[PDB]
Amino acid sequence: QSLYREIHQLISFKDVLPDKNLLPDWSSNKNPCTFDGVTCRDDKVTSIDLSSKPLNVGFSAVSSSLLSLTGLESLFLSNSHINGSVSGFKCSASLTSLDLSRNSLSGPVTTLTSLGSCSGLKFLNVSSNTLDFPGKVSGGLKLNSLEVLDLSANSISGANVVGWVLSDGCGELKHLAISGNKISGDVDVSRCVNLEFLDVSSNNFSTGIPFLGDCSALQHLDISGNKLSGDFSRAISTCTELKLLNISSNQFVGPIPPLPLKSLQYLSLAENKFTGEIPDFLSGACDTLTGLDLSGNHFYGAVPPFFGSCSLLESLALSSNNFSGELPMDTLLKMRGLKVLDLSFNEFSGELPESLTNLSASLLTLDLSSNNFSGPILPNLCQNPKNTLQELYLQNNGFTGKIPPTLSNCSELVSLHLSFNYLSGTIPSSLGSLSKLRDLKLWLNMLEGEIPQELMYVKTLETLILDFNDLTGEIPSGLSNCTNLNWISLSNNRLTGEIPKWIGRLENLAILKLSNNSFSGNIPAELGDCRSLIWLDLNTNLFNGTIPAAMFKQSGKIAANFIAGKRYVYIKNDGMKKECHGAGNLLEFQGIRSEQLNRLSTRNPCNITSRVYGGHTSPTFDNNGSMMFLDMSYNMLSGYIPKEIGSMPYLFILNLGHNDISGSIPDEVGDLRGLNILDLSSNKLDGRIPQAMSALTMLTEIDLSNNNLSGPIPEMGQFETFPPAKFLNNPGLCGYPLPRCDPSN
Ligand SMILES: *[C@@H]1O[C@H](CO)[C@@H](O[C@@H]2O[C@H](CO)[C@@H](O[C@@H]3O[C@H](CO)[C@@H](O[C@@H]4O[C@H](CO)[C@@H](O)[C@H](O)[C@H]4NC(C)=O)[C@H](O)[C@H]3NC(C)=O)[C@H](O)[C@H]2NC(C)=O)[C@H](O)[C@H]1NC(C)=O
Ligand SMILES: *[C@@H]1O[C@H](CO)[C@@H](O[C@@H]2O[C@H](CO)[C@@H](O[C@@H]3O[C@H](CO)[C@@H](O)[C@H](O)[C@H]3NC(C)=O)[C@H](O)[C@H]2NC(C)=O)[C@H](O)[C@H]1NC(C)=O
Ligand SMILES: CC(C)[C@H](C)[C@@H](O)[C@H](O)[C@@H](C)[C@H]1CC[C@H]2[C@@H]3COC(=O)[C@H]4C[C@H](O)[C@H](O)C[C@]4(C)[C@H]3CC[C@]12C
Ligand SMILES: *[C@@H]1O[C@H](CO)[C@@H](O[C@@H]2O[C@H](CO)[C@@H](O)[C@H](O)[C@H]2NC(C)=O)[C@H](O)[C@H]1NC(C)=O
Ligand SMILES: *[C@@H]1O[C@H](CO)[C@@H](O[C@@H]2O[C@H](CO)[C@@H](O)[C@H](O)[C@H]2NC(C)=O)[C@H](O)[C@H]1NC(C)=O
Ligand SMILES: *[C@@H]1O[C@H](CO)[C@@H](O[C@@H]2O[C@H](CO)[C@@H](O)[C@H](O)[C@H]2NC(C)=O)[C@H](O)[C@H]1NC(C)=O
Ligand SMILES: *[C@@H]1O[C@H](CO)[C@@H](O)[C@H](O)[C@H]1NC(C)=O
Ligand SMILES: *[C@@H]1O[C@H](CO)[C@@H](O)[C@H](O)[C@H]1NC(C)=O
Ligand SMILES: *[C@@H]1O[C@H](CO)[C@@H](O)[C@H](O)[C@H]1NC(C)=O
Repeated sequence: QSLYREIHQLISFKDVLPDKNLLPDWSSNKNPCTFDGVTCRDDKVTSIDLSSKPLNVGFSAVSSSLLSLTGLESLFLSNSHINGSVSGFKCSASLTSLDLSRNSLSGPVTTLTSLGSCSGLKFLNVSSNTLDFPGKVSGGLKLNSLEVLDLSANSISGANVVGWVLSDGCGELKHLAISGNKISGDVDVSRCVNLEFLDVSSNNFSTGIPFLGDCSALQHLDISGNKLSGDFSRAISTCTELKLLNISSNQFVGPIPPLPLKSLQYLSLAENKFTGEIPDFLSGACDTLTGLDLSGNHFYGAVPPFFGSCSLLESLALSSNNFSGELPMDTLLKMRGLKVLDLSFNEFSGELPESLTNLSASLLTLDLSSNNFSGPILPNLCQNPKNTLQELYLQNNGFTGKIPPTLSNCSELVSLHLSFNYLSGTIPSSLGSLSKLRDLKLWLNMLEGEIPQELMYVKTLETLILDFNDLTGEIPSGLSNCTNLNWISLSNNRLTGEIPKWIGRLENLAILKLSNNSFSGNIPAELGDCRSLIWLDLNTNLFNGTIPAAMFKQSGKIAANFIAGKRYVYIKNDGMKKECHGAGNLLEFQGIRSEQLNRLSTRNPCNITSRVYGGHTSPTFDNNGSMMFLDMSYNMLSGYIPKEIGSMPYLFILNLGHNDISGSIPDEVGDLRGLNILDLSSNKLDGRIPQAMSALTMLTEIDLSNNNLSGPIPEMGQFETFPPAKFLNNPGLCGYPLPRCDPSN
C-alpha cells in the first residue's frame, strides 16, 4: 500500500470525471488524507465517500481505480450517478462495505456475483438501481459471506428470486432487504440461522407465507404490500426474538389470530380483510407493544378492556373500521405514554370525557375525525403547561358550541381541523398565539364574526380553510404577514370588501377560492405577482371593472411543489340547475367521509349526486407552469378579454360566464392547448369565433350561448361535436350545429 499507488489511483479516477467541477480539491499536489470524501487512519486511506456527487461515470471506472485500493475498508457512492454494469475486477481484501445505492446500475442481477472477488465483503447495498432477473432463475448469487444485503427497489421480476439469493448458503446473513421489486414464489430463510431482519415488502408474493424455520434470531419481519393470505400466525409461532411484525396491505382474512409473542413491540395488521370484534390475541401483559395498527379492516364492537394491559403503547391506530361505543378512557388512561391516538373513520359516539385531558400530556396526535361524537369540544384540553399536542383532528363529527379559546394553550399545535361540525361563535383571536400553527381548517360550521386580525402573528400559517360558514367583514390586512400561505379558501361566507392589493406579496399562494361571497371592486393586477397561483375561483361575487392583462404575467414561471400531496375533493357542477354556479368546488378533504358531503345540501344548491372527483393534489408541472383553473363567472366584469388570457398552457378550465364582457374572443384563446372547459356564455361578446380555436383538441365542454357573436362556427376542430345549445342566442351565428349560414336572412 504505497502512497505512490494510492495517489495515482485517486487522481486517475478524478481525471476521468466528466464534470471538471467535481472533486475540486483532489490533487497530485496534496496528500490523499486531505481530500474531501476521504478518510484515513495513520496516514493511509481507509474509506472513500463520494455519495450525492454527480460523478456520472461507469462502474468499471469505479472498480478500476477505487475498489482496487489496497487497505480500503469502505466505499460509499450512494446517489453518485454511477451507471453501467458490475463485472469482474480485482478487489482489495480489506474492503468490507460497499454502498452503491441510488444509482443507475443495470443488467442481470447475476452481475453481482462478480463482487465475489471482494473476499472481505460483508455489507452490500445496491438498492435503487435497475438490476433485473432474465427469465428462468438458475444457480445462485453466491455471496455467502454477506452479513447485510439490500437489493431493494430494483427491477427484479420473477419467481423464487429469494432462493437464488440464498442458494449457496446464508449462515452469515443478518439483514436481508429486497422490497420494492416484483418477486414472487417462495421465501425460505430457514437455513439463515442468524437472520435478524427480513424485508420482502412491496413485492409480488401471493402464494406461501415465508418459511422461517427455527426463527431463532429474527427480530424484524416485514411482508407488507403483497397479496398474501393464509396462516401467518402459525408461521411465526417459533419466533422467540421477534420485535416488529408488519403484515399490512395484504389479503389476510378472518379474526385476529393469537399473537402472544411476548417480545413483540411493533405490530401492524393494517389494510387487510380481518373481521370481527377484537379477541384477546396478546399475552396477559400485551406482549411488549409500543406500536399497534389495526387500521383498514372490518373490525367492529367496542375497544376491549384487555388493551388496558398495553401500558407501553405509544401509538394506537384503529382507523377505518367500525368500532363503536364511547371513548374508552379507562383503557386509554392506562397507556401513560401514548403519543398517537388515531380512531378516525369509525362510529365512536357520546361526548368527550373530561379525563381525556389527562391523556393529552404525552399526546402528539389526537385524531377523532369521521365519527359520531357530539357535545362541546373540551375547554381544558391543554391545561397542562408541559402539553405537547401537535395535531388536533376533530373534523366530521357532531360537535356543538364554540371553539374553546383555551386551544391557544396548545402551544405546540401544528394542525387544527374542526371542519364538518356544528360549531358557532367566532374564530378565537387567541389562535393567533399558536406560533407553530401551519393548518387552520374550520370549514362547514356555523362560524360568525370576522376573520381575526391576530392571525398575522402566525408566521407559520400555510393553510386557512374557512369555507361554508357565516363569516362577515373583509379580508383582514394582517393576513399579509402570513407570507407562507399556500391555500386560502373563504368561499360560501358573507365576506365583503375587495381583494387586497397585498395579495401579490403571497408568493407561496397556490389556491385562492373566494366564491359565493359579496366581494367587490376590481380584480387586482397584483394577482399577477403571485408566483405560485394555480387555482383562482372568484365566482358569484360583485367584482367589476375590466380583467387586467397583468394578472397573467407569471405565466410560464409558476411553481407548484408546495401544494402537492393534500387530500381534496372536486365537486363538478353538472350544469342542470340555474342556482348552481361555477365550474366546480375544490375543497380540502383530509379525514372527512364523502358520505357526509350530503351535509352541504343546506348551504349549496348543487345536486350532491353530481360528480365528486377526489385524491391528493398533484400539479402537472413542478416549475415554469401556469394557472390551471380560472373561474370569474357570475360577477359584473366588463370591457374586453386581454389577449394575455391565451398565455397559459396548463389552463384546464376557463370560466368567464355571466358577466358583462364585450369586444371579441381573442385569437390567442386558440393557444390554450390544455383547455378542457371554456365557458364564455351570457356576456356581450361580439364578432366571429376565431378559426384559431380549431386548434384546441382537449375540449370536453364549451359554452358561447347568450352573446352577440356572428358569422360561421368554425368547421374544423371540436365545434361540430357540441350541441346547438352551446351556441344559441347569438343572432348572427350560423353553421353546423346551427342552421347553415345563408347570406339572405
Ligand atoms: C351561497 O351561499 C348561500 C348561503 O348558504 C346559499 O344559500 C342557501 O342555499 C341553500 C341551498 O339552496 C338553501 O337551502 C335551504 O335549506 C334546505 C337545504 O336542504 C332546502 O329546503 C329543503 O331541502 C331539501 C334537500 O334539498 C329538499 O328535499 C326539500 O324539498 C327542501 N324543502 C322544501 C322547500 O320543500 C332549501 O334549499 C332551503 N330551505 C329553505 C330555507 O327554504 C338555503 O336556504 C340558502 N340559505 C340562504 C339563502 O340564506 C346560496 O345558494 C349560495 N349560492 C350559490 C350560487 O351556491
Ligand atoms: C441502502 O441504501 C438506501 C438508500 O440510501 C438506504 O435507504 C435509506 O436509508 C436512509 C438512512 O436511514 C433513510 O434516511 C431518511 O432520511 C433521513 C436521513 O437522515 C432520516 O432522518 C429519515 O428518517 C429517513 N427516512 C424518513 C423520511 O423517515 C432513507 O429514507 C432510506 N431510503 C431511501 C430509499 O433513501 C438503506 O437504509 C440502505 N440499506 C441498509 C441495509 O443500510
Ligand atoms: C393541481 C391540483 C390543485 C388539482 C386538485 C389536481 O390534483 C387535480 O388532479 C386537477 C388537475 C383535476 C381535479 C378535478 C379535475 C377535473 C374534473 O372535472 C371535469 O370536468 C373533468 C372533465 C374531463 O374528464 C376533463 O378531461 C378533465 C376535467 C375538467 C378535470 C380536469 C383536471 C382536474 C381539474
Ligand atoms: C405478479 O404475479 C402474478 C401472479 O403470478 C402475475 O400474473 C401472472 O403472470 C404470468 C406471466 O405473464 C401469467 O402467465 C399468468 O397468467 C398471470 N397470473 C394471473 C393469475 O394473472 C403478474 O404478472 C405479476 N406481476 C408482475 C408485475 O410481474
Ligand atoms: C408497515 O408496512 C406498511 C406498508 O408497506 C408501511 O407503509 C408503507 O411504507 C412504504 C415505504 O416503505 C410506502 O411506500 C407506502 O406508501 C406505505 N404504505 C402505507 C399504506 O402507508 C409502514 O411504514 C410499515 N410500518 C412500520 C412501522 O414499519
Ligand atoms: C365598481 O364597484 C365600485 C363599488 O360599488 C364602484 O366604484 C366606482 O367606479 C366608478 C368608475 O371607476 C366610479 O363611479 C367611481 O370611481 C366609483 N364609485 C363608487 C361607487 O365607489 C362602481 O360603482 C363599480 N363600477 C366600476 C366600473 O368601477
Ligand atoms: C452510462 O453513462 C454515460 C454518460 O451519459 C453514457 O454515455 C453511457 O451510454 C451510459 N451507459 C449505459 C449502458 O446507459
Ligand atoms: C357498524 O357498527 C355499528 C355499531 O353501532 C352498527 O350499527 C352498523 O350496522 C355497522 N355498520 C356496518 C357497515 O357494518
Ligand atoms: C406585518 O407587516 C408589516 C411589516 O412589513 C408591519 O405592519 C408589522 O410589523 C408586520 N408584523 C406584524 C407582527 O404585524
